Amino acid sequence: ERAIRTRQTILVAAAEVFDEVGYEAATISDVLKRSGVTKGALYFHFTSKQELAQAVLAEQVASLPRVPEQELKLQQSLDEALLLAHLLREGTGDPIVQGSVRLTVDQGSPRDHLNRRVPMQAWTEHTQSLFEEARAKGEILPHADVEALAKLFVGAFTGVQVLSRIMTGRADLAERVADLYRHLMPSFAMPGILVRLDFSPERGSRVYEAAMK
Amino acid sequence: IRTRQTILVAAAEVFDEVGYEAATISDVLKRSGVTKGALYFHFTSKQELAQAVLAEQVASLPRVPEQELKLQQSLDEALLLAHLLREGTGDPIVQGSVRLTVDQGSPRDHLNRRVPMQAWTEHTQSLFEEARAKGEILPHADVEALAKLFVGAFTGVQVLSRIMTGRADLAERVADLYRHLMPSFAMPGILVRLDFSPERGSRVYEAAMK
Amino acid sequence: IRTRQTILVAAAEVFDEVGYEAATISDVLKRSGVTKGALYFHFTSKQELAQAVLAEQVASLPRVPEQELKLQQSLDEALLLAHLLREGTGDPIVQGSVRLTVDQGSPRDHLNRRVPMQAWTEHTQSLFEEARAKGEILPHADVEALAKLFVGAFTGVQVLSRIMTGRADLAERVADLYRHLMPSFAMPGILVRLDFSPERGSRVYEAAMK
Amino acid sequence: ERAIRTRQTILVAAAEVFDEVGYEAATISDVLKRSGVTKGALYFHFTSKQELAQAVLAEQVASLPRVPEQELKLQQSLDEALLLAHLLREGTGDPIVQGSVRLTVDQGSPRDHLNRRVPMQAWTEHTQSLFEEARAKGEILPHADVEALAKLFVGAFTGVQVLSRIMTGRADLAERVADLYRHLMPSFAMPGILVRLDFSPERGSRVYEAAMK
Amino acid sequence: RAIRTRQTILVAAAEVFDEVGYEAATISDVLKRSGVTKGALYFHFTSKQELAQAVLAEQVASLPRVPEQELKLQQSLDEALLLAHLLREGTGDPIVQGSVRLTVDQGSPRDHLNRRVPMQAWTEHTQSLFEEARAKGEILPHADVEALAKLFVGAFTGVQVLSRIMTGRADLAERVADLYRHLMPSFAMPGILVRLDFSPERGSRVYEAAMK
Amino acid sequence: RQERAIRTRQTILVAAAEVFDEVGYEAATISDVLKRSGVTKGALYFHFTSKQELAQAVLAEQVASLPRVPEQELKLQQSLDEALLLAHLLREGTGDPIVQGSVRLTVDQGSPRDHLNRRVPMQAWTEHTQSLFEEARAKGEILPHADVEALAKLFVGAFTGVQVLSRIMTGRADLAERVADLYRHLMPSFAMPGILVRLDFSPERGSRVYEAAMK
Amino acid sequence: RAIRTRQTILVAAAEVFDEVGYEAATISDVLKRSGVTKGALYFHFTSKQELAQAVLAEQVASLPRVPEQELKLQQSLDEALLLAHLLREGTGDPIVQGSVRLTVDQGSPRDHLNRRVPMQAWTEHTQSLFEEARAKGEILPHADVEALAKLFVGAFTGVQVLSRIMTGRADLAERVADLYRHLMPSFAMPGILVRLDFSPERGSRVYEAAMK
Amino acid sequence: RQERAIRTRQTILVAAAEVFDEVGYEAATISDVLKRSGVTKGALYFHFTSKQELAQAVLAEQVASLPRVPEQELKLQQSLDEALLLAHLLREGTGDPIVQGSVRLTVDQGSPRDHLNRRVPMQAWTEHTQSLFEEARAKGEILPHADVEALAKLFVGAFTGVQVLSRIMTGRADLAERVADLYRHLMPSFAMPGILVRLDFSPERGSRVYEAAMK
DNA sequence: GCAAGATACGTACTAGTACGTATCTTGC
DNA sequence: GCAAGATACGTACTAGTACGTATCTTGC
Repeated sequence: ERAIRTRQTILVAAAEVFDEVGYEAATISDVLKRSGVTKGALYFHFTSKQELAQAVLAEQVASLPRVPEQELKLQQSLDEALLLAHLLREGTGDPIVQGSVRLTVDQGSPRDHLNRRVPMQAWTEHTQSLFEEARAKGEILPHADVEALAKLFVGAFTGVQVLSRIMTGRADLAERVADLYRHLMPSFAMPGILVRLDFSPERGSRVYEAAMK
Repeated sequence: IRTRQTILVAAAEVFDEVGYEAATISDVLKRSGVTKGALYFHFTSKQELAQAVLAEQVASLPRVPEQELKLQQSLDEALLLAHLLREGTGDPIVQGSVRLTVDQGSPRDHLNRRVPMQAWTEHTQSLFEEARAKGEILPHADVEALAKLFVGAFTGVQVLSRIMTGRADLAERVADLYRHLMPSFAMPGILVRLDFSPERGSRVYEAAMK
Repeated sequence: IRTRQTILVAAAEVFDEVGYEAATISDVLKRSGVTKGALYFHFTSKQELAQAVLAEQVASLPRVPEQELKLQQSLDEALLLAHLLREGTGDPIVQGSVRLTVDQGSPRDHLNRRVPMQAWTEHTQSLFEEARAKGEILPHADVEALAKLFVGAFTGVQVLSRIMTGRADLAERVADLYRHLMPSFAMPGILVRLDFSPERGSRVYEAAMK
Repeated sequence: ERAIRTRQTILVAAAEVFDEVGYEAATISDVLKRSGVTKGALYFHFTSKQELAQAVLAEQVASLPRVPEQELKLQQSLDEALLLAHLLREGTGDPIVQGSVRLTVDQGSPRDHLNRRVPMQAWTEHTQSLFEEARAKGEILPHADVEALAKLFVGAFTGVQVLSRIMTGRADLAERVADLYRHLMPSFAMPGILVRLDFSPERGSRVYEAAMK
Repeated sequence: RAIRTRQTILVAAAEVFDEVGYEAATISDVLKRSGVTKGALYFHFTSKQELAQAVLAEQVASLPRVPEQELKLQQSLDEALLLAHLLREGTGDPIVQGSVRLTVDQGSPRDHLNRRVPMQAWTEHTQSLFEEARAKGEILPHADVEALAKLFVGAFTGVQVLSRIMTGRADLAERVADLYRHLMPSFAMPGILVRLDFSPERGSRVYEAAMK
Repeated sequence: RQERAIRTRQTILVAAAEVFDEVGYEAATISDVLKRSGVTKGALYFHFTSKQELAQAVLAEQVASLPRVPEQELKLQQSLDEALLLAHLLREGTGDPIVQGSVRLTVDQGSPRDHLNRRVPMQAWTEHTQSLFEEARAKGEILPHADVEALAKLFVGAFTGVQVLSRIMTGRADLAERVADLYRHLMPSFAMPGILVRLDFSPERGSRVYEAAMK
Repeated sequence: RAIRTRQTILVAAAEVFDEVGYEAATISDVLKRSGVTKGALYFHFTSKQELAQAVLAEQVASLPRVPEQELKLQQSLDEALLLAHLLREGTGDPIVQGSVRLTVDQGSPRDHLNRRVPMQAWTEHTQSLFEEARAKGEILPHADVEALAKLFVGAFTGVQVLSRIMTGRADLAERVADLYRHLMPSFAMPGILVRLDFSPERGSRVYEAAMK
Repeated sequence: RQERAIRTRQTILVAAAEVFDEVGYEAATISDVLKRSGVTKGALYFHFTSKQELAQAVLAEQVASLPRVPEQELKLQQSLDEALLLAHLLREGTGDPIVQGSVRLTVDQGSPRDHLNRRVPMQAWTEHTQSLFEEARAKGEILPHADVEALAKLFVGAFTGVQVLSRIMTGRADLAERVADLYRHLMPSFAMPGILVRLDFSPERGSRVYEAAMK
């Protein structure tokens, strides 16, 4: 068990380094200094900065805390989005998801062998799973393209987050994520599921409080 | 005036290829073919260059054919921009300018990524108010938050497009984004009038090249 | 590809200002802002530069809006070209290219002034045959001699315009030249259809800038 | 009288130099060597290369031999044009008119103080005089712009000549000058004066023969 | 684990060499690019020379092949046409691009790289294929497989050089297909020649199958 | 002052070539070229302004002042002779140092630092090879609609590689054999009937053409 | 005849100086430009210095004036606004442009040009005008014509310098009119101030009349 | 390694300025700057890459590190003090060698050879002068719709000339008198009532401001 | 407190230029 | 045959670079 704890001490250190200076500018020593583990300690778990970065990308979907199982399936999606918004904002929520976001958004190069496809594909299928469930519980309009909507939400979320970083340091992210869902859902969500959805910041906070405890 | 454009174009292409922090003046010099001396007249630092390319995407990006249906103009703008980003030598400025704005970097690099975004946002809002007054969108829609939503929404659709299929699907992805965002604020029987078609998309590309 | 255009433009402006024989590579370097090295990739001699700018006035000069009345197209071409020559930064290539062709120099400078003229002549002839087949000019008109007459006629009208009122009157002088040459070969009731007006002249200027 | 002959020996030498290398490239020594006169011989008549060039421009209208006084005034214009065409072609006709043409067509610079306006203004008024006479002898249509036609002919002649130099070394100039007049005259010349005009090369040669003798 | 870190370094080395060439490259460049530790590097490779020699020793060894073919000459043709795609784009295989630069660049005898070793292996690999095709009855009776193998290896490398110089490798596929189209009439059995597929559209299909 | 200008210019060119061939473009210095040429600094800088200019000028001398082959009966033999002659010229410890330097300058890569035009010697090579094939087409020794342009790109292309591989394997020792191989295998795909057996691929001939063209 | 050849040389000298400045200029440049003989040149001027000094000694002397005015301050204003046009275009007067460069450029005391001489004359010329306007009752009682003349000469030269640097003399006319608009309220009699015409359209009309 | 970098950089800048002021841009050499600065070649080239870069950097130091005037009661007096202070600074056998070099570099012309940006020091001069006038407008010491921008171009413009003429006539000896003249005559055209008599145009003050700002 | 690195300064070259002298060309 | 000039070569610098060592910074 002393191996699985020290690997996470490495991964968080790498992600922390990657968040602040990007994949390019970061060195293996940067990650080594932050983690405060030995050269050989590192070498057991990760062979290279690439292998490090790929792993922090790989644990982006599994990293996000899952909310208590909601009765309305679209509300789960709404709550998850506003949780992720609160997680990125205050920071102290999660350290991996920040650097893993920056690793995915950063353009980089084909010469660096990062696979930004993995955290983005797996994120889309997860969003598709919820929308596929919500359809089985009859929450979405009869002829909606569940696949195109997953891609759209996964896209739009990334960019609403990008803008919110630039303009306000993510201070308004809650309001903007809420805005995205408040405007996107009238197109595919059943009317009446629309009146039943809880957009308020007061509710979304009471999910951030509950996820920690 | 002549060399500054040649420099800025070359700067954008280098910034697109390696990103701000990896890039050097040296690389921009070599890619521009201007003399050492010709560059320093205009730009002393790499920081000065990047800032200049960012403030350039305002007036470098080609304007759209004016229309009475202001939402179709807004739809054209984003579809044109979807093709500009796809190209390579369609516009070298926008591609580098995007990568400069989207990429995070550091506060240590003093680049103001806010002002291209400030411009992008103010422009889409100005067009939506010109759609509001002409009775195209619901009477009391939050125009400021909508434009902020459109800028943000596009940015991510673009990023997601870039990673997944080297920007190739961006035309369709922006079409979906506009189709799905519109019913939340468009007035009745306006969505049906709007032209989302790919063969119109490549047709507005011709009228912009001046 | 990028620098070659920047070089050629700068070469044309220097050639316009001082003429071929007075000009040096040194002057073109300084006016272009490209490195010594960047120029030699493309051009070893001053002769090589001039020849390149001459062969450029073929494809650099912007094309005219296609019309069913082929003589109106021919009239537009020469009126557009009358405004291109008047400017300064409208097109720097044509102005230098003209001065290079018109000026006499020497046989010692190996410049082939024939091939821009060969191009200019063949182009106006090709348009006149497209007017002949569409029944716009008298059935058996000497098309080869007419185009040669039009190229020659323009060249002098231009020179005379340049000397007398710094090219300012060229629009009117080319209008007169077309008005007076037309009845000798135009079919009945075609001269009356043709639009010579100055406010059309400035209007075709917009559609050419691409 | 030994002064007026030696001044023309200078002027022809200058014009000859100016024809072959233009105003710019030519030196005062170039003119001095060709003329074979002394430094002081030159200085009496001309102070500078500019003063030289201006003088050769100034004697362009007076230089052209005037044809025997024709009955048809437009035929005089036609014959004069085809004479000038023959004069430039064979060369041996006149040495001044070649260099004086090149001095006028060459763009030069505002920094050189040549006045290319003089040979061109005086050439236009002369063409206007003929067209003004032809009107008094009723050879031109009732509402023709005599001033615009002088400018047009003076222009078009310069450029028909320019093209003919580039393409054929002026070999076809006769045919091209003829062509210009054959196409320009239907617009302003009276019909019937048009049938009375002699365009043939055989006639125009018999003016070149006669002008020498 | 150790083959993992070796590969990471080799790929980075191959990139730097393809970028700046042997002389201009530093070991310092290769370190920053691999993203391994100083210690990790100096265990597998001591000097710049050893790095270069290793990438060279992997040219044939790490070249992605094809689906096994009925015609071993079409196997040969598809491999070559694949290499033309594998050399052009920003994504190919860095090992190939790297060693191709290392082999073709002259340098000097002052540097101690063995350029003959990748060349020998690539010639032998080509020969082996032509030998395999002789027993399967594809090539004609009195053919010199050695001399033909040397021809192909040589011809390809220069077809590839001209292409880089003139079109930045753009026309490489058309140049290679051209090469194989004129050379094979000399040694292929007629009946193989008409059953051969040089087509550009087939070249895309072998490239799409190479996403594996 | 023409004659002596040509003489010193050639000393510089031969010296530059030798330097380029032994260290390449980037490693070479003007310093190196001065030492070997024997010329003064101002003498060289009168003729060539930069290392690039020097290097370009040797690539120019690959085209011009390349030993002329005799006017042959068959245009293809004239092409075969030209290829095997160059093979001899790249081989020997002198032959031409200019052809050796040029090939190295053409085949090496160099950084995006340099502005050396490698397209130019290759274009002239291809245009000359095309011209020989087009003359062979009118004589009817090649197929009447064979792609004369695509073949020239093929020959220039392949030869360049045949040479490079030969340099690596045998220091260009076996070059002429390899070039003969190249031609023996490529010609049948576009040569007319009868024409192929008439050609003389022998090292017995390739050397007679060599010593004749040396004079 | 001799004043003819002197002028020809001086104008050419003034051009070269305006183009390359004093130090860069050669006498060789001035010869080729004047188009006179070596002998003709060396009779009037021996050295580059003597050439430069002569153009400088002609700054006021060869400056085209105006039609005589009712208001001597509007005479002053029109002259200054004329100079702004006479300095901008490719055609002005080369003597002005030349000497203005010669005066404003620093050089060194190592060269022996007297920059004070054109400056003295231009200051005296300005003073004389203001003195002429005092007796005609245009300027106010307790005004220092000397100090004002020095101000104007100084102010103009720098207004002219800034204009060259920022707009390549494009805005010089607007800058000079601006200068005269703010300075004159200090010394002009009110009643002259409202009768004064700074207008750009009038500036064109004085320039059109200067075609003589 | 910041502190010592600033120290050597300033030695180079002061030395460059001195050189530029005495021979101008074109005549000056890197050689000259090395000799006077005392610095090694590699030391200078670490900080400045070309003569242009040097010359630009001294024009940059005209703006920054120009002696600050005290926060005055009247914004126009603060402008009057700034002008007369610079007049003292251009005058004295030291004062600042940087302001002297900068002025010469700005006012000279140079060939189309050089790529020195003279617009930049002038723009900063004009923008600072405009800022002072705009603050004077809010305080209501100037006319409420006076063209604050056109005045800044006027002051920078005229001062530059007042100085140039002063250099020629009296080696800048009478500069402060001339500058006082300039201000006494220009201010009434845009100053509010009362404001003008409150201003202190005296050389009695201009020197008190000088020694205070020197410390 | 110190290992990594960033930064600052130093040395030894090579590249580039300005201007000087020599030597051929050429048009009478 | 030779004066003007164009051209070729020479000398003495200054500019620019590559790579070396020293010295500070900084994040644990």
